[PDB]
Amino acid sequence: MRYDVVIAGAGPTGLMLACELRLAGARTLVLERLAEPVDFSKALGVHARTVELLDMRGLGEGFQAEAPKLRGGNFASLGVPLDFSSFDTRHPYALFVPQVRTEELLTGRALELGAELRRGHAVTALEQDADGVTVSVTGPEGPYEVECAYLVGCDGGGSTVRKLLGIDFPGQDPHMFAVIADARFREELPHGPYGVMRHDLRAWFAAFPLEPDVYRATVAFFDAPVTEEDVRAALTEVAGSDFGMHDVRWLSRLTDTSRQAERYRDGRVLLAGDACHIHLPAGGQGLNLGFQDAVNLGWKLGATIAGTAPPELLDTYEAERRPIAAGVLRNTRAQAVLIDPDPRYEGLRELMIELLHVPETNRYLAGLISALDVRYPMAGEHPLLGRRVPDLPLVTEDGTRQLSTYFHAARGVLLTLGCDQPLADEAAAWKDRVDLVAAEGVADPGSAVDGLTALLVRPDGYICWTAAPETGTDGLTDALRTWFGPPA
Amino acid sequence: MRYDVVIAGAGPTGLMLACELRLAGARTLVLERLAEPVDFSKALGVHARTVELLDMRGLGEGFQAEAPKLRGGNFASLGVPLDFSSFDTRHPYALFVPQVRTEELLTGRALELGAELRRGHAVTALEQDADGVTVSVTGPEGPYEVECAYLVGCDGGGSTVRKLLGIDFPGQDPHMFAVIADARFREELPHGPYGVMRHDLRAWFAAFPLEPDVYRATVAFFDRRAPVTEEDVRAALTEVAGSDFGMHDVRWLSRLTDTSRQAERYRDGRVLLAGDACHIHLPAGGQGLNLGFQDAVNLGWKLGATIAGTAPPELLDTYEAERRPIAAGVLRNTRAQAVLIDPDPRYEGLRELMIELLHVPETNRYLAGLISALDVRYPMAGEHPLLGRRVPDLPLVTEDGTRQLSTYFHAARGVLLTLGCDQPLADEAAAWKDRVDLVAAEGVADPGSAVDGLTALLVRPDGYICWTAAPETGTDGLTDALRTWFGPPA
Ligand SMILES: Cc1cc2nc3c(=O)[nH]c(=O)nc-3n(C[C@H](O)[C@H](O)[C@H](O)COP(=O)(O)OP(=O)(O)OC[C@H]3O[C@@H](n4cnc5c(N)ncnc54)[C@H](O)[C@@H]3O)c2cc1C
Ligand SMILES: Cc1cc2nc3c(=O)[nH]c(=O)nc-3n(C[C@H](O)[C@H](O)[C@H](O)COP(=O)(O)OP(=O)(O)OC[C@H]3O[C@@H](n4cnc5c(N)ncnc54)[C@H](O)[C@@H]3O)c2cc1C
Repeated sequence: MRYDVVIAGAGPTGLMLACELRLAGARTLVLERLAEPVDFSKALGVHARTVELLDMRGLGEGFQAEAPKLRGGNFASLGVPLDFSSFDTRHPYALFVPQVRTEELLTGRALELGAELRRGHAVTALEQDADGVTVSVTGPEGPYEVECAYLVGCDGGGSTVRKLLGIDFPGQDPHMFAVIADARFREELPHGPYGVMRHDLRAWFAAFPLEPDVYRATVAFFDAPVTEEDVRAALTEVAGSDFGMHDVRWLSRLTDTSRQAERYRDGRVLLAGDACHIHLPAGGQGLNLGFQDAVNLGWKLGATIAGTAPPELLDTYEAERRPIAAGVLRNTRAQAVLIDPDPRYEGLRELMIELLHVPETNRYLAGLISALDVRYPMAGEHPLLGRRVPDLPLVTEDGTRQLSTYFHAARGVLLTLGCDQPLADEAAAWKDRVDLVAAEGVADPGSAVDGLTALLVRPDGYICWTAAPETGTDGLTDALRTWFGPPA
Repeated sequence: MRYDVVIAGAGPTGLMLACELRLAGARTLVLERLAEPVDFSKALGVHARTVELLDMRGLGEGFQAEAPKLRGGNFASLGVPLDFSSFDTRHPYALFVPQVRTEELLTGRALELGAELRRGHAVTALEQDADGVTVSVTGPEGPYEVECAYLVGCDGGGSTVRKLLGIDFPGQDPHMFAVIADARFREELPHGPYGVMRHDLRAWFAAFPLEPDVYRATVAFFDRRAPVTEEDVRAALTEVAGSDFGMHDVRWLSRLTDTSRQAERYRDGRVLLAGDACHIHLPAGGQGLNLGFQDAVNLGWKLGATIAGTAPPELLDTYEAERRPIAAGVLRNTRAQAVLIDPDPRYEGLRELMIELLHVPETNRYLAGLISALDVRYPMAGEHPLLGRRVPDLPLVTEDGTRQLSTYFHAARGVLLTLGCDQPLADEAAAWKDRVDLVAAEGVADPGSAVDGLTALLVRPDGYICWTAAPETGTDGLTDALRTWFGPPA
């Protein structure tokens, strides 16, 4: 058995990667250790940038059905929300979607697209050479080996693949330990949403609702499986009461360990999601970071296997993604100190609350957390470069159409604004990789795109080239060659 | 011997207070423990707001002669300067002026103004009643007692007066212990500007040039009442860096901590506190001297008017109400810096996120306004946006050409600035002519001005605005503002 790509792990990163690779025509195999999907949710939502990418893929409507919209974001529980309304987006909020549902949506899509999913199959070894990768698998039908051009480790924080490769995972050892419980409580919870601060103990309890009458309770202590008795002991020792907790849906530990893989690639093997970055779950960023790693990698790897990509393209995945993960680790490492109730961090907490009240400071952190502000280094001076395209209302014949409906196939899009057509002929040699979207104009005059006549957008929604009337066609062919490969 | 005010301590807070009180006609006595002024400098400069206040008093030119202008400010040594150019000021910078020079300038002025300075005289006890204060003094000719209406403790962080009064000094215990030495080093200093990092030891050595070939050397240890000896600084240096680096020509030695405390109150009857006497914090961003100097400018005119018996009785109370939150803000930002300078790799994300935030213009401006004190806003029950803010040094167009607004504040009287041919304001303020000067201008020589939509402003002797009129508003509230800050009509 020979496949183009083998993916180890069917978490949200692996599943999105499988979808992206199928859009790019790669024969994909997804191997999942667990026999059945997990029954608890780690992540409780998706941020504004993930919603935009699901919209671009025509998956958005499926997630939004689970309606709850969080218009403000959390930054180290300081009481000053991260306002997402300040953004040029159709989704100025985070969506409350439990991971179990996110994974069910992505599984449906990956299967619909033709990705092969093998649940109960684990990767134990790997062998690499110039030609390909041979992966050692153990499944319910016994051990076997599968050949591929590329293997991707989407196997979580304890990633087997990362360790198999010998990739170092540098970072920081934890300074905090917490126990989590998704449970019901007979007694009434104290207000704090709920919780008890304990500066003396250097600990805190905090709870918030999941669904009516069910809470996620956390007990954090600063400087083996967790059992109900652990959570009850911890709850009693900090809040002073058991609270009559019953029917625990999930129990687990949590730490502020902060590590990133030294590299995201080692020959024909790549890492994505928790496999290349672990951090304190603060501000709800991991699933989104992993999902976005997949969207960046998927089209680049698919084009590499198709043999249409420039050889330096797959390398841009680590170059673009490492700083983004670095930024999540940086802000979470900052939050980890900020949540430590040690009175030593009071000036720091108070100065942060003040800075959070400064609009541009609030917007800078909101753009980080929501990922609406991700900027990749890109050739040129125009501000829009390396940035996402907004979901523009476009005017055409047969009415107005949203720019995101042109990205379902995960091809690049050359968006023209006006009667000028020497652009269509110059890009015709890339017609097989890029679609020309010829609009009369933008249905809204406000638009970040207004001074422009043309944009070249990558399959991930990131702009790589712009034309204004003065500029005219220059760098187009260069941008096409850089991101999509040689002409016809 | 009877004086209106007795000041304990001739540090920069005490000296500015003496100047201010003399402008307000108070017979002032300044008692200094040291026989001769100190030949070293703790502070190395003055921030933009202090320069504006020296300008208002006609002292500005004396400080600026010692030219070095620092257009950027430090924030926990993060490499991202606090840009002061973003401010509507004539001094968008900090001045490099060593404390010895600042004190020499203020002493010259206080003496010129007739304040009595007694060097080698220390306050040991105090007795207070409804009528006044009796202060116990020990000087070179022996002990004595002096009577006054008010005593002010400007006696530093270890303030004798604060302790005499029983005022609690709440705050936080140190987490950092460091030694400072202004010295010359025979050996070459390693790159840090200069210094050695020691994560294992959870300490660091740092140094920066004071003048060519002279450095301020700091050895900090994270997580010592006795005065530092030269050997102590050599030991600290040697523990961290392996060597003392040929240390000689020791100008100064000192201990330093991140102890962060503020006096529960700034007043206890007829006794007041100002400067280090009511607030200690980690010296980070160079804020203490400026905070103390600004406490003096706020207190001086209010106390002088109280002794003159022209002030409303609730005026002296506005000193603590206005100053406490300002000092609270310095302690807050310095408590934040104290963590940021701790070498534990645990604070890396925090340091890195702060550098990023410092690159956000409005975040940079918010901290720059804090540190420079250009953004100090006092609560005014009133609702116009300039209320409680400083007046910019406006170029004024008048008869006899253009004149700067700061040249009208030399006497430390209030100023009623009018911008227009409308004179129903001069008659309405005539009963306060003895406390407030009418500055009648044709307009502002600059279109930019924060004052552009206004026709009139009432400014306190400290340069803080307390009343405004726009063409629509007209005269409403002048008499109330005059009564609130200057007292009843004459
Ligand atoms: C308490 C908590 C709350 C969080 N809240 C949020 C939030 O609100 N928002 C957010 O964005 N993120 C949040 N996160 C982070 C988020 O849950 C993760 O970042 C996300 O699950 C990572 O997805 P993944 O696919 O990379 O890895 P995983 O989800 O860990 O899945 C990897 C998969 O690989 C499989 N596997 C492992 N070893 C092998 C092997 N040898 N062979 C084959 N398969 C293997 C595993 O069975 C697993 O299914 C939270 C995390 C925690 C702990
Ligand atoms: C290392 C270091 C660097 C600094 N850098 C800066 C900087 O660049 N910028 C800045 O703005 N600030 C800086 N500061 C802070 C600044 O030096 C102080 O805040 C400032 O000196 C306070 O002035 P003061 O008049 O309140 O108190 P002090 O300067 O301490 O003087 C109080 C005076 O009272 C006298 N006295 C004490 N007891 C008695 C008594 N019983 N009777 C009579 N007199 C008495 C003392 O002799 C002394 O002269 C720094 C401080 C340090 C330690």
